[PDB]
Amino acid sequence: MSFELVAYEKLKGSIRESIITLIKSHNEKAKIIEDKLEYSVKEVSRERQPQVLVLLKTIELLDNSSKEPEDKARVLNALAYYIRDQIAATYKYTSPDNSDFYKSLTISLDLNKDNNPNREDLADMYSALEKFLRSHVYKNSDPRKGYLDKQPFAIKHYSVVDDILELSDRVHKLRHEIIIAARDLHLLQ
Amino acid sequence: MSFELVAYEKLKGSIRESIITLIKSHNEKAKIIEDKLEYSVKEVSRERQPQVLVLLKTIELLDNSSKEPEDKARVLNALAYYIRDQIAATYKYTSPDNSDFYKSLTISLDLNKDNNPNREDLADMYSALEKFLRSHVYKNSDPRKGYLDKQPFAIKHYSVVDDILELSDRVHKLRHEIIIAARDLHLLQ
Repeated sequence: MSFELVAYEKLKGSIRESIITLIKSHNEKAKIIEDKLEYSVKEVSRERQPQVLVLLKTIELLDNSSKEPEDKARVLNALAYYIRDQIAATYKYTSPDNSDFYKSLTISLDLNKDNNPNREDLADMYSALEKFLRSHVYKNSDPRKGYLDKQPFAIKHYSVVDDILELSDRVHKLRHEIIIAARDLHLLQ
Repeated sequence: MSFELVAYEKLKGSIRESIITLIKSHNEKAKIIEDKLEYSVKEVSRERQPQVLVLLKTIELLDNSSKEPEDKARVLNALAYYIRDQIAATYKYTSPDNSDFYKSLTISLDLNKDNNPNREDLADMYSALEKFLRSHVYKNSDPRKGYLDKQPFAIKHYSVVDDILELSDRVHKLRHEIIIAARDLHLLQ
């Protein structure tokens, strides 16, 4: 079981489409400005607002980056996957499919029984995402050197540093598990 | 407060000298073969045996490596510092200076009130040490790819994988703390 990254342009497109649909599910008459989707974000629930703005800021920054297509894809796939998981965690006894946005993330990512991230994949994805965020929070991505004067991720009801720590924790746990699994495979061969 | 790495040859020399002294503290007549110090390790306590063998194997591997002097130094300093800390943890209410080997590690490292590793230093040291060990346990340093057929660190009463996990945990915690401290500096400027 392994995950193929969705190509960046395609994923960008389907995420933007799902955001438009989310906006319209609250207000069918919303006037969408194509190159200013963030201005319509006020239409979605307080809970979804920062997730949407982080996705859109991520897309704007990657679009302006010098990154190669696969690295751009790895970042956007990782964030979509992460936000999807964040929504799943808010459901304590029924399906997260109850959230149309959740469903749209599953679809955008083309997730299915045979196409789904293993520990390695997740470690690579979340690591790339964590690096990306650090690159847009700290001088030289290095918190020792302080914060950038301009904080693209200073978004209301969002803590980019909380996300960096969390992503770092998941990566750390995933790398731990990979080591442990290799040990068991070694000793039990 | 920052730590200057001790140059590799010098550190190698003083660690080898302290090992000889440790051996001789049990058996004043021990016959030391210069290029085979590990054969004399049987003379030290069961507890010190794996620490000594890991230090000596580390030195042999660095000596055979293509590493630049500063990277060699970073690895050896890190391991000496780590083993020193491991000994300190075995003292629950009196000074670890009670251990002559502990004292020798403090001296070899030239540790003092103004020359002592900060979080950054430790993070860099333990990371370099963890990488080094992985490079001598797994194919391409990558546990996903399995274990090397030859395990230089398969040393009795020692688990190199336990050490990789532990080093990884300390690095993870140190990086966490660095982030947290940068945040407080940011918000409290």
